[PDB]
Amino acid sequence: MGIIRTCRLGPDQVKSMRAALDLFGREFGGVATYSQHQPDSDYLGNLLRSKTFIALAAFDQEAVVGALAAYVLPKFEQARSEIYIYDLAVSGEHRRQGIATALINLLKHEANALGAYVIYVQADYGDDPAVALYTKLGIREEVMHFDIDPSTAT
Amino acid sequence: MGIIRTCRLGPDQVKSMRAALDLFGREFGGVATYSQHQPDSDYLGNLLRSKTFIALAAFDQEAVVGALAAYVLPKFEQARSEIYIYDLAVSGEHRRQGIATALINLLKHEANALGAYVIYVQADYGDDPAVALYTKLGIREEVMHFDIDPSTAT
Ligand SMILES: CC(C)(COP(=O)(O)OP(=O)(O)OC[C@H]1O[C@@H](n2cnc3c(N)ncnc32)[C@H](O)[C@@H]1OP(=O)(O)O)[C@@H](O)C(=O)NCCC(=O)NCCS
Ligand SMILES: CC(C)(COP(=O)(O)OP(=O)(O)OC[C@H]1O[C@@H](n2cnc3c(N)ncnc32)[C@H](O)[C@@H]1OP(=O)(O)O)[C@@H](O)C(=O)NCCC(=O)NCCS
Ligand SMILES: CN[C@@H]1[C@@H](O)[C@@H](O[C@@H]2[C@@H](O)[C@H](O[C@H]3OC(CN)=CC[C@H]3N)[C@@H](N)C[C@H]2N)OC[C@]1(C)O
Ligand SMILES: CN[C@@H]1[C@@H](O)[C@@H](O[C@@H]2[C@@H](O)[C@H](O[C@H]3OC(CN)=CC[C@H]3N)[C@@H](N)C[C@H]2N)OC[C@]1(C)O
Repeated sequence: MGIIRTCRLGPDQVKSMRAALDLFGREFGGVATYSQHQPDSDYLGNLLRSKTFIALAAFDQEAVVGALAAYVLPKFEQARSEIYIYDLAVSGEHRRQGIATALINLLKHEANALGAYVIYVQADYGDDPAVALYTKLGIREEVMHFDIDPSTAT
Repeated sequence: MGIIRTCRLGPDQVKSMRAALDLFGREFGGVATYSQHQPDSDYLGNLLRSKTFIALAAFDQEAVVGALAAYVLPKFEQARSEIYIYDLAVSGEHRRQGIATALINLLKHEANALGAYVIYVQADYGDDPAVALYTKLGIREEVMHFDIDPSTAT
C-alpha cells in the first residue's frame, strides 16, 4: 500500500469528488461545511464537466488521500489564463509524502495544457505547513482581502 | 454632463469592453498590458457571453469612466457562489464621485440575481484609495498570496 495515483476528476467521478469534499471537511475541520450540505450529483457533474474548474485527487488505492480544487480565470486584458487554487488538503495520515506537491505538479500539467501562464493560491497567517509548501513552490506576496455582503444592494 | 450610467456588458458590447480595458491600462499604468495585446473580438464575446464572468462599466455618456471585472466561483462544497472582483478602476478625472461604489452596488445586484452569498477583492499594501474604499465597503483580512510557474511541470 501507499501507491498514490493522481488524476483530474471528470463528470463520471462524482463519487470521488464527494470523497474529496469529505477530505476537505475532515482536514479543514469543517465537516459540516464540506460534507453535510453537498450539492446534488448534477451540480457536481456540471462542475466537473466545466473547462474552468479543475478537481484533482490523489488515491491510495480506492480512498481519496489528497485533493485540490482550482478555477481557471480566462483573462480579459489579453488572451491568457491564470489558475487559482482554492482549496488543497492531504489526509493527516499521509502527510510529508509529496502528495500536495504532486497535485500541484499535476496542476502545472493542466495549466500547460490550457496555456495558463501562472497558478496562485492564498494562505492564512499561521498556516505554517501551507506557507512552507507554497514558499518552497512559489513566490510570496502579502496582500489584503475583503469580503462584501451583496445583501445591502441598493 | 456627469450623467453616469452603470451596466453589465453583454456580448454585443465588445466596443465598450475594449474601452474598459484601455481605462484599466491608463489607470493601472499598464497601457501595454491592457491596450496593446487585447484578445480578438471572439474571445471577448465569449467572455461576455459567459455566466461566470461579469464586466461592469460606468458611462459618462459615451465614454467609459469606470469598469469592474469579476469572476463567479460556483463552489464545490455546497451549491453556492462567490464573486471575485479582479480589477476595478475609475477615470482619474471622475474620482470621489461614487462610481466605484456604484459599480460594486451593481455587482451586488448581480450577485443577488445569481444567489452568490459573498463578493471579495484583494488590495495591495499602500494602495490607500482602494484600501479605504474596500474598508468602507467590506471586512478586511490580511493574507498571503503565492504565484507558481507551471513551466516547471515534471
Ligand atoms: C498543507 C498540506 C496540503 C501539506 O501536504 P503534504 O503532502 O504534506 O506536502 P508535501 O509533503 O507534498 O510537501 C511538503 C513541503 O511543504 C513544506 N511542508 C509540508 N508540511 C509541512 C509542515 N508540517 N511543516 C513545515 N513545512 C511543511 C516543506 O517544504 C515540505 O518540503 P520538504 O518536506 O522537502 O521540506 C496539508 O498538510 C494540509 O493541512 N492541508 C490543508 C492546508 C491548506 O492549505 N488549506 C487551505 C487551502 S490552500
Ligand atoms: C480606487 C478607485 C476605484 C476609487 O474609485 P472612486 O469612484 O473614486 O471611489 P468612490 O468615489 O465610489 O468611493 C470612494 C470611497 O472610498 C474611499 N476612497 C476613495 N478614494 C480615496 C482616496 N483617494 N483616499 C482615501 N479614501 C478614498 C473613501 O471611503 C470614499 O468614501 P467617502 O468619499 O464617502 O469617504 C480608483 O481611484 C482607482 O484608482 N482604481 C484602481 C485601483 C484598484 O483597486 N485597482 C486594482 C484592482 S482592485
Ligand atoms: C472568509 N473570507 C474568505 C477568505 O478567507 C478566502 O478564503 C481562502 C480560501 O481560498 C482557502 O480557504 C481554506 O483554507 C483555510 C485555511 N487557510 C480554511 C478554510 C478553507 N476554505 C485558503 N486557500 C485560504 C483562505 N483565506 O477567500 C474566500 C473568502 C470567503 O473571502
Ligand atoms: C503578480 N501576482 C498577481 C497578484 O498581484 C494578484 O493580483 C491582484 C489583482 O487581482 C488586481 O491587480 C490589479 O491591481 C493593481 C494594484 N493593486 C495592480 C495591477 C492590477 N492587475 C488587484 N485587485 C490586486 C492584485 N494583487 O493576483 C494575480 C497575480 C498574478 O497572482
